[PDB]
Amino acid sequence: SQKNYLELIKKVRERSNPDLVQMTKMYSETLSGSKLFSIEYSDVSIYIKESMKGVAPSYTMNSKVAANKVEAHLKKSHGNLVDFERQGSVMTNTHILKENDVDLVQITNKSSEFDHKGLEKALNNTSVLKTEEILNLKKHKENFYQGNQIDDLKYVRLKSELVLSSTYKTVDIEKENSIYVKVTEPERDIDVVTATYYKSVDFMKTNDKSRKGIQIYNKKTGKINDVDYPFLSIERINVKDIISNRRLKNMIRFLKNIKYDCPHIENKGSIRSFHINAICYNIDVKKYEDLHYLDLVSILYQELTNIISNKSYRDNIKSVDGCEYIFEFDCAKKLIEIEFLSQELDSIIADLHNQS
Repeated sequence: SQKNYLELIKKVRERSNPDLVQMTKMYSETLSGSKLFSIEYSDVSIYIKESMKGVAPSYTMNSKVAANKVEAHLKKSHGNLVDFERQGSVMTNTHILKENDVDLVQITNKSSEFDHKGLEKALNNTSVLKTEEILNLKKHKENFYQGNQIDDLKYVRLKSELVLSSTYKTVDIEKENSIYVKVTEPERDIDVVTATYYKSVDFMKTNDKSRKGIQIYNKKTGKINDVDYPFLSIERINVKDIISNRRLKNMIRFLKNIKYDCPHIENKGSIRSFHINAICYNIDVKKYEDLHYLDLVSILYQELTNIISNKSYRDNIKSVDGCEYIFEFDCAKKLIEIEFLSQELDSIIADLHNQS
């Protein structure tokens, strides 16, 4: 191919590790070897490695420390009304830009939204339920607001604007769905999201904390957004990375880097981080958990090729949180981006073959 891997390495470095701090080597680097291909310090291999390893740890740590400092102020102000959590790709370390940050989420915890009809339906259909699920559902029904949910969200949003503006020099309070805080030690910009919980039937069956949803408050409309399950994506990616022998996240970061550097794909196009996560998460771990990192490029190429060629297969791939089919809408536009990504992987594989 005509790819310039020296230029690509410089680009990944500027985004990920400009000071060239020591990064932990992937274990297959020192313990394994490629079945398909000195190749490991070829330029193409170095590009693959640095694209897989992601952002230097100080940036990620600084983001989380900055968000912890913000949390302490909001908790002193009105911690009695909210729980604090985090969301974003930084929470799975699958971001690829050193400037990406965790978001801080504050969730009103006095009242919750929930699936009323679904709870009733589930409790009235006990023949399919495990006994522990019946008991969990029954307790949610038995324990089921004196105040005003929306008024509490508006209150927490405005109270947070006041506390943060009195604490930090630079705070953007004009965005609909978050407050943007410039923390100065460490110097990071943190978005503060205000939400309430949403309890799905699957949450109420299990009490798995990661299955709890949020509905984010929009300050401009005065309404709550549709439910999101950020903690479920985080938990499932982190768990499957462990099951995959610590390879899944390397595949996610690699594909995100390839997309970012591909001139044929818009940065904010039809395939986003959510879709890359879902495509990688859907790969059967047995196909790749023992492969050397270079052989993962071929696994990814095969998966994208199968998505392009096999309609029933692509039509049944779900998001990590299980709530959407990722090719149900805008399928043909998404496939253009998948096709350009597969062409980049084909070139990379060809260039590895030529180095060997």
